[PDB]
Amino acid sequence: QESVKEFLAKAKEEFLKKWESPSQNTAQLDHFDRIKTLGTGSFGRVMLVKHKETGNHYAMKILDKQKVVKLKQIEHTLNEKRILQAVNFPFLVKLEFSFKDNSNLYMVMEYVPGGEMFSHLRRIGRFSEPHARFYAAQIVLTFEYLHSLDLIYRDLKPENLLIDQQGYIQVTDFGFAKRVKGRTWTLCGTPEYLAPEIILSKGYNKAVDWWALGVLIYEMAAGYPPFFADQPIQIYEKIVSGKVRFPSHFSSDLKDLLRNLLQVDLTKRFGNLKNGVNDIKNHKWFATTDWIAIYQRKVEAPFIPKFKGPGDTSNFDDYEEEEIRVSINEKCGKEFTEF
Ligand SMILES: Oc1ccc2[nH]ccc2c1
Repeated sequence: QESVKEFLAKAKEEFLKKWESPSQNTAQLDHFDRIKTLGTGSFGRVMLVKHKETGNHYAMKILDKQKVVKLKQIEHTLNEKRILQAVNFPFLVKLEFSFKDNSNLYMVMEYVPGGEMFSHLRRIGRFSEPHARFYAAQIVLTFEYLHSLDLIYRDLKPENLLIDQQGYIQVTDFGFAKRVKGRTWTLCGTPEYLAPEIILSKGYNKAVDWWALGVLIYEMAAGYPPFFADQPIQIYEKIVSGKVRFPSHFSSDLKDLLRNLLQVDLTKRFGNLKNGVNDIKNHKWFATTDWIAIYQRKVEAPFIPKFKGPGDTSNFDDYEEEEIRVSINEKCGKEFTEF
């Protein structure tokens, strides 16, 4: 489909130019006011900030260099920033600035006030198939884009999908994203979403993203993921088993697509066959999807999140507000030279 071919060729050209000459050091911390903590983790946080001169709001991801090193995430954090500064797609959150200081790494991203898909899904219970399909189509196109650039995303889950002011998806958190020719081996992701070949410590490829899409679509339409249990090891046993149970309310088309995405044999899994993404795009479950209209954001969304303005934090939850401390001495300078 020459139109798609030429689109992806241009996309790769533009990505490669930025990939080979990454931007660095494009703002500093005291250009911003701190507003609110939007999320936390073992080695970083995300803050709502306001730029003091323009008044624009942003989501600032702050990574503690010493904790990144301790938790063996050095290459991953370098991956995240190098990839984010080089990509450009309607459903990827934009990196606006990055910089580092003696203690931390900073990625300043567009602020998406609608919150995580996770919150909306848990609030409503489950999405109707048209609603799930609207979001799934955006992920399909996003993975078509990323995979053409030799990128694997490796962290698809509802918490990483923000809903924007038009009700479209913005993918965030490229902490496990990686440029991979051939195979890669790192154990990473979230247990419920891991493909069998990750669990079994194999060399794996982009097929793991298509498996995760199967998990996401199931969870969106059912309200719960297909492989669920108290301990990860019990989850992993279900994932590798080759068995999935579908709610009776699922359409036959949905069940058929999901059996082909949740295919334990990665050599038979949709997205990893000779026809690539088109086995998914042409599946009957997507028969009502106008792929170009989705890309162009011309489809009316299933819902618009409720929020009062670009500074509204109501769709995110409350965390202890901790200091952003910057040591008087540089930490881990060598490890993060390229950031
Ligand atoms: O706009 C954004 C971007 C990344 C994020 N991570 C957590 C909240 C959040 C908001």
